[PDB]
Amino acid sequence: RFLKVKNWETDVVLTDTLHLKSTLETGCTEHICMGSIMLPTKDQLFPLAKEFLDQYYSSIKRFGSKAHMDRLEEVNKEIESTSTYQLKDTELIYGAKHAWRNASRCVGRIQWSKLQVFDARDCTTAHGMFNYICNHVKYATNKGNLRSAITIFPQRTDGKHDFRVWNSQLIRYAGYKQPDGSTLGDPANVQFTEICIQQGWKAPRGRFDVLPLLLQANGNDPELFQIPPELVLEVPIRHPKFDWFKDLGLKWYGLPAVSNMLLEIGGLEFSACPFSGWYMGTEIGVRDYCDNSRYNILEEVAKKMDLDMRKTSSLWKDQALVEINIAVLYSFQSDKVTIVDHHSATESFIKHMENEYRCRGGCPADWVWIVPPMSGSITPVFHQEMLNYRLTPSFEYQPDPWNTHVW
Amino acid sequence: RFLKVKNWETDVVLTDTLHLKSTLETGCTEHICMGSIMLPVRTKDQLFPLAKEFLDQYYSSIKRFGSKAHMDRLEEVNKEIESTSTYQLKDTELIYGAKHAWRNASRCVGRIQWSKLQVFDARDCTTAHGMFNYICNHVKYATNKGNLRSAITIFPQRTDGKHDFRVWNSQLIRYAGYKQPDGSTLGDPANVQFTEICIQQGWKAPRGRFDVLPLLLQANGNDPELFQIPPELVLEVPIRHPKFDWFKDLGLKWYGLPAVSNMLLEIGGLEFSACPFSGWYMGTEIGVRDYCDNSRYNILEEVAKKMDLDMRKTSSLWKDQALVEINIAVLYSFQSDKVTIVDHHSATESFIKHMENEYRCRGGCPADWVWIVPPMSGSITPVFHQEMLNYRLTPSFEYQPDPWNTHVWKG
Ligand code: HEM
Ligand code: HEM
Ligand SMILES: N#Cc1cccc(CNCCc2ccnc(-n3ccnc3)n2)c1
Ligand SMILES: N#Cc1cccc(CNCCc2ccnc(-n3ccnc3)n2)c1
Ligand SMILES: C[C@H](O)[C@H](O)[C@H]1CNc2nc(N)[nH]c(=O)c2N1
Ligand SMILES: C[C@H](O)[C@H](O)[C@H]1CNc2nc(N)[nH]c(=O)c2N1
Ligand SMILES: [Zn+2]
Repeated sequence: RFLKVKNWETDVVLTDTLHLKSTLETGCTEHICMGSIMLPTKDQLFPLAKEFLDQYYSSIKRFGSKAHMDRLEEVNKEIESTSTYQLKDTELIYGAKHAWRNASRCVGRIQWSKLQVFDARDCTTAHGMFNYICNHVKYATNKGNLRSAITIFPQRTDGKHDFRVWNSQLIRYAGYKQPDGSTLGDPANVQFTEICIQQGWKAPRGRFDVLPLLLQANGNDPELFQIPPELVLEVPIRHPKFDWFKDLGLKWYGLPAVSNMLLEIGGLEFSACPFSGWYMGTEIGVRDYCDNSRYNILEEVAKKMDLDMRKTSSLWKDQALVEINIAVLYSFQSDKVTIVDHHSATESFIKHMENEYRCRGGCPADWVWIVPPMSGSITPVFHQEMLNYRLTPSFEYQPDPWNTHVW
Repeated sequence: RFLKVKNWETDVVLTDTLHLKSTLETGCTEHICMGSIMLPVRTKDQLFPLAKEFLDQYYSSIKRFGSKAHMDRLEEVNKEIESTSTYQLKDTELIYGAKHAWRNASRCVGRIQWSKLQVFDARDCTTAHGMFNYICNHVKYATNKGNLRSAITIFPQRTDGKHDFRVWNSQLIRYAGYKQPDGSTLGDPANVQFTEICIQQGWKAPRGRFDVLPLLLQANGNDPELFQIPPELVLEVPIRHPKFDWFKDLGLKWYGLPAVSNMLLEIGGLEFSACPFSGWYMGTEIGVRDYCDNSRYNILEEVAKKMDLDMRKTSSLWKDQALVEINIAVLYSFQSDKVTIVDHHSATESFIKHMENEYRCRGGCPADWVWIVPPMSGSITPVFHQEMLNYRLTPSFEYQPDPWNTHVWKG
């Protein structure tokens, strides 16, 4: 039960002890591996709080202290009285940093302890939510010198007064269904772009329209707000070699900000906790641009490159894929917006694994998600065995609000 | 139980009932997934139910379940087991077994071809010389002057684990690797240890960059013997690029026949420790892994230089750019010489169809996403977007230890 992980390129072996702490289930069994599957009371609450405070207090070298036992009693009483409890600012920050640290699908976790935590638990309205988000966006963007941040809205109570950001990311481009069956803009957001328009939103109906924010506070109906454009940093995409690339008329946004996840800390649930870091190049160039159910531009680019598209054997797609990804990197770098290529990021994740195994006894990791969607085996993470397991505090998926909301 | 898998690019949802027939363990638990872990003398006590399970399958496949022929066969096997401690498969059962082991091989993307497998029965073999002969015939038949045919040669099964037949080579055809005293490496670094063994065993090495290794062959538990495959039986392809003329001057070539020879084949509880099989290459096996892995020939540098790429920063994606051209050259060279090969787009696409068909006809298709997804351009192949369930069915191909670590030397 003391598992080893091997890097097959370096023969480096690491021993994993951290997994023994894990409590939540993987979805796997002894008979079947589900590693490639995308989606996996008062009496419940106190042991959860206890486990968290124990590790919090251990992390600061006061395990078993008076202050430890005291915080424990104090929280125990508040749960017994209120049926919930409130985190101290220090515990909140710790919890958030550790949810990131525990995110087995995030390749950028080497940065985990440098997170800026915005406490938004005093928020009561969607306008208030918008204000906190504009502040997050402006701060995180930092004129292109990106800084990791999370903003944390009030925790769930009854489940009918949830704070929710309806957007999947704070900044995304619209998707419109044409009359000729086609799709203009981002196909992933066709449904959300629909709801925004359903709720008002004058759609410019372009290829790249910044979606409006759709914010839900205390379980009320959601409200539309438009992010000040001067806060949405965007990058025109050109190639350092192909002058015609400019004329594809592509661009992307600089701030990658996940807004639809649920943050769990010491048994408490934060249903609205948008966070942001900075892009790995492939997220945009490989997935956003070249995924078939997304912008799917491969053909158009290969046309422009005059490649033999008559046989898959020519690897025309691969050739275009590389150039596109070159362009993305080049463009962000030229405009001074933070970005990391898949080589640097995976190399840094390897060193991070080394660090975590050394100081924590392990690092949960999802190989299926960690390995970049291009050039897999020429990145070191490919040759790195990884153990996947769920530690708390965590970021979890949660249902889309429009399927759930008592509208 | 019933399990659903979803393709996130097509929304196609498939239902798996087949995983219920799985008996062997995966390595995972409710609390840990070991899906990325590379690697995660039998008594009459356990053997008959293993026999029966296999015989029940086989007779179901031929639509004779519960027949007198089925029942008599069970009876015959049971009697032979308790009298002799083991049993022999009929030719029909062996062929079925070998094909289904391939069919059940969750790490093989080439399984659309599973039913077209040429089975050579080498169970009458007694000596290494005999093994060489069988293996030569296999290579000649499988190669077929470039028009490759999938085949497997099956040597006698294990008895007491002291008389194992083994092919010591990891593949029937592979290049030698030589560690130089300066730390550098000549040839294929993956083969340094094995190359050293052959040399110790008496192989006179030419010490080049592409020396075809000798066969090191073990029959009946005896010490292994060296043989040289007749060079005219080894089809090789010089690698060139369709636009880049300096590419041929890299001096690269590869062999045409990919043949795994170190695995163990299990059928009805019987263990076949020598069972070399061969298909044909997916281009990335060579162009990406063989040529570009840092721990292999590792040509990215030399290629990128000759391409005059900006090699100063990784952000230029010079490595990615070179990798593509190399894989273009490998596919080009094989097609030009009419030697069977398949690109990663074509092969993954066929696998999806195979998979869909297996779910409908068989109730599932065990697959290892980690291995099925090609080592370049992953998400522009449809397998990246396919949820897959991994589980173990028998008959099966299993890993076994390297014979030099276990062999008892007669002297
Ligand atoms: C700062 C640099 C960062 C980099 C380079 C980075 C990189 C990535 C990448 C490439 C993915 C895969 C996303 C996908 O394929 O959909 C990912 C996922 C994820 N990241 Fe990060 N990230 C960063 C910051 C953060 C921060 C600040 C947090 C939280 C505080 C975070 C938490 C997560 C989580 C929970 C996932 C899984 C998302 C999902 O399952 O959909 N990351 N990250
Ligand atoms: C006909 C063309 C075939 C193609 C294109 C193909 C493709 C592949 C590829 C790309 C791999 C991954 C190898 C690696 O990355 O190390 C693989 C693995 C495997 N294949 Fe095939 N294959 C073919 C035929 C066969 C045949 C004839 C058999 C057996 C009768 C077979 C059984 C297996 C097994 C057992 C593995 C796992 C190997 C391991 O774990 O080391 N395949 N296949
Ligand atoms: N549910 C769901 C679900 C399934 C597959 C992918 C998805 C998107 N995952 C996040 C993608 C994304 C976008 C922008 N930014 C970031 N990001 C930023 C820092 N770390 C990740 N991540 C969600
Ligand atoms: N143990 C082990 C282990 C770890 C990584 C790669 C490995 C080789 N896997 C097979 C490679 C290979 C070579 C030639 N041919 C084929 N081949 C033929 C048909 N299907 C695959 N496969 C073994
Ligand atoms: C089916 C498969 O699990 C799915 O396509 C996964 C594969 N790996 C991934 N990896 C990352 N980083 N992001 C993803 O969306 C996915 N999708
Ligand atoms: C650690 C990791 O599982 C290992 O590098 C695997 C990844 N996927 C693979 N996939 C294939 N086809 N072949 C391999 O050798 C590997 N190696
Ligand atoms: Zn698993």
